[PDB]
Amino acid sequence: AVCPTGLFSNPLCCATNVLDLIGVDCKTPTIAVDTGAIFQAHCASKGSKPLCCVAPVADQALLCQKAIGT
Ligand SMILES: [Mn+2]
Repeated sequence: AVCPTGLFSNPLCCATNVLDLIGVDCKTPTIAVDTGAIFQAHCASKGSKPLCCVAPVADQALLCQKAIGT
């Protein structure tokens, strides 16, 4: 379990999670991301939070939800 299906379907590594609703400074993973633990570790290696966002590309600010169990 990486991201849910539907709206919040794209794993990104974002510098900040604002309001539990917005990812700021969002990077694409540079690896395939197979599990929650890999997602978490990969984003932490980039100083970032694993968020599940509405689009799959790098961006300034996106609507996102935290990855599960974070
Ligand atoms: Mn920025």
